[PDB]
Amino acid sequence: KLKLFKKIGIGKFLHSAKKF
Repeated sequence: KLKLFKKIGIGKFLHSAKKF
């Protein structure tokens, strides 16, 4: 199976890069 639950935790990571 998979842990898509992280699909919602990979935000701050993608964000920090959205501006830096």
